[PDB]
Amino acid sequence: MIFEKAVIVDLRTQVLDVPVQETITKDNVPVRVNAVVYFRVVDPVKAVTQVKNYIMATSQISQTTLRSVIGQAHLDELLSERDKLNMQLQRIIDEATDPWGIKVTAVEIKDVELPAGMQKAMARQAEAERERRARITLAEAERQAAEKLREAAEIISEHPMALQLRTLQT
Amino acid sequence: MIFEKAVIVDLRTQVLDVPVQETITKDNVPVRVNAVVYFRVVDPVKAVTQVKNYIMATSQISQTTLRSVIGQAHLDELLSERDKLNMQLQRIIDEATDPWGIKVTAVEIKDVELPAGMQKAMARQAEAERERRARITLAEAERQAAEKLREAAEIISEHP
Amino acid sequence: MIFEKAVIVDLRTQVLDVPVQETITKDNVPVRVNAVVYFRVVDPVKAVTQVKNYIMATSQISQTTLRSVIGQAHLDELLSERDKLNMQLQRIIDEATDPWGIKVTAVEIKDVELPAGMQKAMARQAEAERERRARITLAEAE
Repeated sequence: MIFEKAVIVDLRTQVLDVPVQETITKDNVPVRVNAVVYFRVVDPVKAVTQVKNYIMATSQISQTTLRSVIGQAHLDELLSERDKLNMQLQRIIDEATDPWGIKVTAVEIKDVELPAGMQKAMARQAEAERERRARITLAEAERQAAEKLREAAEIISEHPMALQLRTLQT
Repeated sequence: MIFEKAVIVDLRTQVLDVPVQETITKDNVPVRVNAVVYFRVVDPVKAVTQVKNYIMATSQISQTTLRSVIGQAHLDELLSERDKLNMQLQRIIDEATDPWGIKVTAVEIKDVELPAGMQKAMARQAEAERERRARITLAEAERQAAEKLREAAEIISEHP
Repeated sequence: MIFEKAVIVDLRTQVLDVPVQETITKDNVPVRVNAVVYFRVVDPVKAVTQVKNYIMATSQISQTTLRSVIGQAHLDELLSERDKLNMQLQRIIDEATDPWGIKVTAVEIKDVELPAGMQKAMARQAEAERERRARITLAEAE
């Protein structure tokens, strides 16, 4: 005959790969990004009944969302707030998916790829601003310490006794 | 030099795809079914020694066991009680296995292929039944909310 | 547009395969061995910046260290006290790796090749010894 995979209730998590996309961050940087969907057919009748091929349907919304999301996202959110991204991804994608009887469990972004050379520059320049921050922030702490210090030196001079009554309950 | 993988004690679980068996359910439905065997070599001497190739031999008892177990099971069992199957599979296999010094830890049926079209048939029928049922309950629920509201109504009429 | 894989603070463990090393054991047995390196990136900036390619470079010192640890080990350790060698490797390698921002969590020896037929011999003879200590314990009891 002709055989076909049975759509039965899932016991262990099924895993689907979302194909690479090219799209631009909000931010303005072109990127290629792919990711992984973890799901479990919870109601096979809906999965068979409500979409033609739920595997491909899920594959679709997955791309649409991953595209969309990156659209409204700063380069930095892809490189640095995965946890929040994937969570954002699970949320939208699980929801979309329930008409079809699929529970989406997690959706973690797999690899992110950027224009070549870019991350070297981005590495160098962040190394540079990490320092330039250390400078200013410190130079600041000090300018202020200097102020409060000069301020206590005035009070101590004008009020010789001010350090006494405080020393007198030790 | 010519070398060979050595049969060591397994620190982690090895995995082994069981080749598809196609066969008839008790039920009488034609079926393509395959499984993953999880295992660990536990006595490497036994394993190198009692069986020419232990990976091969595990593949075949697994194959044969699965074929038998499927022939015993009713279609619905494969679809809805996979877990029970899965478990006897592990029992029967791990045993068969023991002479060769292997621990089979789990054995999990992977994909069951039905003859095509059969499943759409069942789903659509399934959907139609829930669709019927829901029409009834809706009316029974409406009707009764009506009456509880009707008897809500006397109480406030005859007694303000 | 030609792209590259962004280094990021890994959330879930990465997995490197150490290519095969053919070498002799301390025992003098010739042997093909290999290993998996489990690791997370912890400081991208370290990793992009300190070293031309963090992968090639972890793979290299992973080879070198695998090579050495073997030469220092007795065949039977290789097959029988893998754990010890495993940890050994973890320690050396994680270390090497910090200049680059990488936490190496485990290194595990995967497949081990001996010359064709040698285990088939070690196996026969080691079973002989069990047919020995099993009868020197059934004429001693009764």
